[PDB]
Amino acid sequence: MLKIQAYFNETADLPCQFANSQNQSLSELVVFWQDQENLVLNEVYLGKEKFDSVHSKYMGRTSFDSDSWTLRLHNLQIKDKGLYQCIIHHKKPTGMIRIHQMNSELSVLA
Amino acid sequence: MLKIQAYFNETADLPCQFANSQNQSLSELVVFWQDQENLVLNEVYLGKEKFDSVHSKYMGRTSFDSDSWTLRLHNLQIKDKGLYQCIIHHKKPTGMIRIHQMNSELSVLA
Repeated sequence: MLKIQAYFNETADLPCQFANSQNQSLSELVVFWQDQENLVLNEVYLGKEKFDSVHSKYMGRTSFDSDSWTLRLHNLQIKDKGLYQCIIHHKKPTGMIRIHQMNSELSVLA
Repeated sequence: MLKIQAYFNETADLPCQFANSQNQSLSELVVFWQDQENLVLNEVYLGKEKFDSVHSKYMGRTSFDSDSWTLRLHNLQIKDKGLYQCIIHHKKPTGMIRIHQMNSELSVLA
């Protein structure tokens, strides 16, 4: 578990650290970022940013870099502290299978 | 390694994260904060801030929180990005013994 210390009103950059050794198209992956309550901050559904699974309280607050595989959460509040998870799935004909995950613990200092 | 993400012209909190399970006093300890070149930002020697070993580069720029045993590095510059170490020693009749270390990576963003 990676630990990140960030600051109130500023930003957190959370990473997935994914090597794509499996080596496939982002159009073949479902990537999302989940909080400790399993609510979704951000989803990249087969290469397309999606807001269908995103909790309304996270709307507008995040940005996913498809280069670094990193999520930026902006305008941090004390409440934003806790465990975050990056989960990466391969899309199959009938479902999807988890192929990677990375957890970060965030502190938000005053 | 704690990842600290803080901003230009702001202040970074460089923590020791030391439980102090033996309820020891600063007055029997020597605490150093050093950078990746092993240069010293500040020293608390048996409870007293001491600048004998502090590099010119850090003079005037630090403050110690004797409540949480954290050093704050003020008015951050991009140059300030890097590795930092809190190192706690217990003073012996001759010399001192290392009893705790906490390493942190500072990023400075804009």
